[PDB]
Amino acid sequence: GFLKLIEIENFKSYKGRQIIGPFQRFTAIIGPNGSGKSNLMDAISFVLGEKTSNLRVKTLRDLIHGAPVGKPAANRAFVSMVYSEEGA
DNA sequence: TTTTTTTTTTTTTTTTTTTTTTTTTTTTTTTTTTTTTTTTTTTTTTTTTTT
Ligand SMILES: Nc1ncnc2c1ncn2[C@@H]1O[C@H](COP(=O)(O)OP(=O)(O)NP(=O)(O)O)[C@@H](O)[C@H]1O
Repeated sequence: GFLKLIEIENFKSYKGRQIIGPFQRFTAIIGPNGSGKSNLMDAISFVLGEKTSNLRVKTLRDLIHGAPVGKPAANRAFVSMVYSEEGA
């Protein structure tokens, strides 16, 4: 199979629920500086698992959107992909 | 004009100092080990809350 698309919620400067579009065979993630694009990869490394120290943030509580600034939004987060393999 | 006297420059000798080079010794930062402590994370029971 391959990596179809993912799903974000409140994790690291992505407020609300929005669906990352379907991925073609070979895509790219462009954007100007400081826009916050590395954090999608951070999300990918968090669904598939990576020790927290490698996630360039201490304590795992400033993960929620807006916490490193000083004001959280909720007490949840939800990141999720949808793997699509042969067999329908 | 020639002879006699003075002074400056050039060059060699020497002596003291400086530099160099190696060698041997020493003592120091560097590198590795072990420990071990902290802190973050985890769990599980307790507590709180909801139907
Ligand atoms: N949970 C959060 N909520 C809101 N903002 C955040 C959060 N975490 C980090 N940020 C900020 O949002 C930005 C995201 O940083 P980061 O994801 O590293 O961006 P980037 O993708 O590396 N930028 P760039 O390479 O220049 O395109 C930075 O300014 C962070 O300080």
